Amino acid sequence: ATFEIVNRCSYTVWAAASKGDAALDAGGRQLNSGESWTINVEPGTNGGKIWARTDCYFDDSGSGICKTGDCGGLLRCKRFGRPPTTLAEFSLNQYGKDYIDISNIKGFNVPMNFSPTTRGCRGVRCAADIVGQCPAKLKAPGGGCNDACTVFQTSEYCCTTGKCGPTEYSRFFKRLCPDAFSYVLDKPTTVTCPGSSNYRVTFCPT
Repeated sequence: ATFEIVNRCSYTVWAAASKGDAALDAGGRQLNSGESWTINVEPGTNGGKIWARTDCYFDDSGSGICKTGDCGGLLRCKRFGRPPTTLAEFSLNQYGKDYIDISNIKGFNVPMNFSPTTRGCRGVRCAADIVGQCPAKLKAPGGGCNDACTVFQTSEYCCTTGKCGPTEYSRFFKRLCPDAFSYVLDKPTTVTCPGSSNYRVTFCPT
């Protein structure tokens, strides 16, 4: 499957793509404002994610740091990124269908649209100004809007037991972005697409 990753933000981002235990394609790349990077993701990939990273520095060997979404200091991510990270999430070719969503469970850094480029389903978007409107207690001094699990490490925010409800913090993310997951047990906003669809992830779509 192809994923065209497009940076419509006015600032550079470093895109990242991983399934947690391995890179997808090269795993990451710099995207200046307006640049597009097309990756290939193996069919059957389960639990893949794409995200933006901001305010990064890398040496010539591809080692460094980002202020949001850093994946072990690598340009080419092999693992998931450090919150806050708006997440484009997907599982491909799962019994004949693909499944896509956007999640704010690991916080929010950059607005994104995640849409098919092929027929048969709709896209999802979280493009509101979550960082600007972020509750004081969730603001990440490094940049972005943290989720409450990250900040407070409770059973209720992290849904550790599997019994949790919505919270005043999850409801903030849900208000700003109804079509993204706001906590682990949120009413799903997953879209079913045809198996082997292709996609575009756009940072700062609006």
